[PDB]
Amino acid sequence: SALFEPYTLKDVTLRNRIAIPPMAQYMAEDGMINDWHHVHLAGLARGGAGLLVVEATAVAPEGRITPGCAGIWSDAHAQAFVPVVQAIKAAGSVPGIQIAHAGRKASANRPWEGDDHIAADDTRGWETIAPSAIAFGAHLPKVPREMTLDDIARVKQDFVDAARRARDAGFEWIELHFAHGYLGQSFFSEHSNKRTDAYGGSFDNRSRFLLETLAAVREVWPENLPLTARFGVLEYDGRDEQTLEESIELARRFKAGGLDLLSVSVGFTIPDTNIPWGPAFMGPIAERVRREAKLPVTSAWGFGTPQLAEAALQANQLDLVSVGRAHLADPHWAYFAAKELGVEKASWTLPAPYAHWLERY
Amino acid sequence: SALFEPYTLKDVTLRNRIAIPPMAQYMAEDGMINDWHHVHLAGLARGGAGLLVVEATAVAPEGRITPGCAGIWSDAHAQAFVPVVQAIKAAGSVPGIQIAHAGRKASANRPWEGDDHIAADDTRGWETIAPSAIAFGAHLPKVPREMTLDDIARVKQDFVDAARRARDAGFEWIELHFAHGYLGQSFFSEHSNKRTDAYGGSFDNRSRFLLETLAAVREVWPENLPLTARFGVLEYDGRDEQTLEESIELARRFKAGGLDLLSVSVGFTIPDTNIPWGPAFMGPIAERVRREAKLPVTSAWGFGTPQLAEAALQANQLDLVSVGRAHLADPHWAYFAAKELGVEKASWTLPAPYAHWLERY
Ligand SMILES: Cc1cc2nc3c(=O)[nH]c(=O)nc-3n(C[C@H](O)[C@H](O)[C@H](O)COP(=O)(O)O)c2cc1C
Ligand SMILES: Cc1cc2nc3c(=O)[nH]c(=O)nc-3n(C[C@H](O)[C@H](O)[C@H](O)COP(=O)(O)O)c2cc1C
Repeated sequence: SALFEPYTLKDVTLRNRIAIPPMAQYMAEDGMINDWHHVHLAGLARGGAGLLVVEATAVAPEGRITPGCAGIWSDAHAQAFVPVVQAIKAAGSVPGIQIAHAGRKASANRPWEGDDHIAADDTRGWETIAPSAIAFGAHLPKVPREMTLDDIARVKQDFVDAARRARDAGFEWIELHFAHGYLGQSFFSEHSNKRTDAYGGSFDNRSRFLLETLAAVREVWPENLPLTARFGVLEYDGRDEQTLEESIELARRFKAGGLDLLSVSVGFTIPDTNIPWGPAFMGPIAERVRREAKLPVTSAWGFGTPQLAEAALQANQLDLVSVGRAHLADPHWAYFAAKELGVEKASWTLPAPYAHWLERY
Repeated sequence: SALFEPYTLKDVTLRNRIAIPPMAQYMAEDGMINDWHHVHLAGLARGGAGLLVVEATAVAPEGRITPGCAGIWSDAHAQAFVPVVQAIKAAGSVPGIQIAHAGRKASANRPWEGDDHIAADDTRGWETIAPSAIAFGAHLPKVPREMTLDDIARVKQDFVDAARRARDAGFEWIELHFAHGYLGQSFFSEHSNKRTDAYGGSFDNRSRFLLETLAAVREVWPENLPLTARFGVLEYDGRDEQTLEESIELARRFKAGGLDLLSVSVGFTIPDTNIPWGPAFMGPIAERVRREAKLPVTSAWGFGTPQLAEAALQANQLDLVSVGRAHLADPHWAYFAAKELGVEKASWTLPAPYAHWLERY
């Protein structure tokens, strides 16, 4: 099976091609993770996936999506990850982390607590920042504050400090969250970036925040550990061919700037779009980015059907398959997939205290 | 669904009828549990089962099955359970523990490390104790030492101390391990108990260790928390009708002595038997014990098919359904079962950070 072949990137080897993508848990307090995250993550690592990417972790308090988001904006925040990292490694999975800044989509309620911007008089909320003072709209109506150049410098440095902290906590894989309409994606998109300084207008200017952040992170992140990003390459907004072309060009610049793999997603920059949801619908777009930028990729959405994950790898649409919700349903999805795809000794996808009893079960 | 109806016993209410039976992990060191157990147990509790019974936990070092068995023979051993108990409760499951003494089956290798008695010159091994100096045979050839009356007094007191420790660690449910050919089962069975003192010969004498242990435990275990035992009620050794009759009589004495529920099993006292394995094969025998002793019961073996669990409850064969290996395969089995049985809002069997995303998934 292609799904169960190892993958090496820089000095890191994944035992198979199953990646658990970042999935926000909304269970942290003042950015500090706790035993929710410890058990959730260690349990996933034991399920067999080759790579486990920790949820969007804010580089600064105002860059959380919600009051429940994880943060890494102080050394004490970083040190809370150390035991979790150590547990993921003990289980044989590679520990990764997505570092993030939610931009105009920040200061929102948890998804099961309204999913909308927090009310102005709610003591939990805060002012959001973005390239331009333009609201997302719909359930996220707050107009963000337009960033100053000093704000841009500060947020870049927050990404650097977050990457340095992630390194020192023992993570072996980092992902810059430049997707899903958050700060980085919103600098790239003409929908959200109306700046007239060096950080908006042209393709080079809209790319600038993302490229400078990548380069600044690269100074502290070890050259021998994968340096990755997640990026929305189209919006399904009626501008797809033009947007894809620019996004692929940026992917080429990321590669030239030391990016090892791109997690290919949709932008979600604005609400007025028509996304053609379906199982593995991202496969063809990820394949095009992979081919045209000559860069390894992962993608997600509906790969919890093991045969679809297998087909995507065999077609060279993807290098890793990211499987999200199926891992919430069943932390041991990798074992399920191994059985489905007829892997020999499938139960030994799991550790011995499980595997021994499930042999031919 | 019957499977998803709550159950109250003494002051404890289980949110559904799914019990996770004790399942040895073989991951402790000198009896001390560690982050293996913490994550394993907290993850199971979050999967939705109403009751989670911690694995066979030795009341004394020589009562471990193997060098990897959990123990509770000192206060430091007990205190290692406190954070795990607290995590199980946080997840809404009832924390239970099975306290145990492996008797003649002690001093064995882990199941994936030979599964047999440890060699005489292996520094990990130890002398086993039992009612009589008679080996199990087959892969457990060691002849145990015949217990003195002082040994019997000491082991009873070890059970008392273990129950007191379990209480003080915050467990809400206790199970005495009188099944599976370990010490208690071996006092009851004429195959293994050839004593000619007050602890062997007659039905009353063979029952005596089990009844005295129960009564001594009852002095320290709170009257408002379920007091349970696991007991093998037949052997499939060609003596089933006679053995069942005696076992049911002992179950009546257990009930009279304050036992709240009996986990009904097979004896496994000797190797030369013919067990008719099949899905839910224990259902009819558990039903007979339930009816003839007028005592609530659980049983196990093949109830990971949700419809079978449901049918057993609806037929009043069982009060709780114990589901073991299916929970090793999938810690979230309860969610799978809820979907299968058509429970409304099945995903909310899980906590919010999972349930929200799996609604209609
Ligand atoms: C609970 C949940 C939280 C998510 N949080 C993040 C996140 O922190 N960062 C991110 O880039 N994507 C996030 N996503 C998107 C997932 O990484 C993934 O792309 C998506 O769930 C599609 O894959 P699936 O169909 O396998 O679930 C989240 C998705 C879910 C279900
Ligand atoms: C990994 C494993 C360890 C077990 N350890 C114990 C134990 O500690 N105590 C006990 O009484 N039974 C033990 N058992 C038996 C289980 O509690 C249960 O009765 C059996 O697995 C049948 O249920 P199932 O078909 O749902 O797995 C163990 C079973 C397994 C698979």
